[PDB]
Parts: sequence; structure tokens; C-alpha cells
Amino acid sequence: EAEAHCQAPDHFLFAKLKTQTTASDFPIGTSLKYECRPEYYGRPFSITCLDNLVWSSPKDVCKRKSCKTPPDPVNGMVHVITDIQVGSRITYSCTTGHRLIGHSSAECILSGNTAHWSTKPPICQRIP
Repeated sequence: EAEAHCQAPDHFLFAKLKTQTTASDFPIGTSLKYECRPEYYGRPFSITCLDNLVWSSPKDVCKRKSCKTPPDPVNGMVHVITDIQVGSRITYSCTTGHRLIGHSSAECILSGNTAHWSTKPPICQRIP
């Protein structure tokens, strides 16, 4: 006996399947393992086939990697345009009077194991 089956799990994209599988229709009562992508963090979760031919509703389990906010530079401050994930770039701007020394806008990225800004935070110094 095994009436009803949970249809093929929807594509997460940010998670690659990680469990023995050789069929389209999955049997209810079975968690499928999925590991997020490098640019993501939240350990390997799993969607449980409940009964209504549906997979357990996953909350905020998977989340794109994010770099730690850079310390505000002396006589200045960085403004995030949206956020600080491995894709969003933060703009640096010193308070009126002193010009920034170093770069202009560092983009948050990822090497593979750990996320880090493409360029270290500049500085600020009175303009000659």
C-alpha cells in the first residue's frame, strides 16, 4: 500500500539535490536533502513529503552569503545601496571637507568558502 505520491520537488536553484533518487514521483513521508550553493549559507535542509502530495514549507533556511559591514571610516561613512550580500556593492563617502583615500566603491563578493569585499575600506583626509 502506498496510494498518492508527492510530485517532483520544485526547483530551488540556490540548492543542489543531495539524495539518492531514480524516479519523478516521490513517495509521501520522505525528506529530500538539498545543499545550498556556495554563495549561500544555512546548512543542508530537506523538504518532507507530508500527505497532500506536497513538500513541507521551508522557511528562511537558505540565505545568500553576506559580508560583515565595514567599520565606518574616520570622518566618513559607507552607504549600502541595497544590502551587503556577495553581490551588492557599498559606496564610500567622507563628510564634506575630507576626500576619501583608497578607492570609491567596494563590491561584496565571494571566493568560495568565505565572502569578502573586493577592496578594503578607504580613508578620509582634508582636501588640499
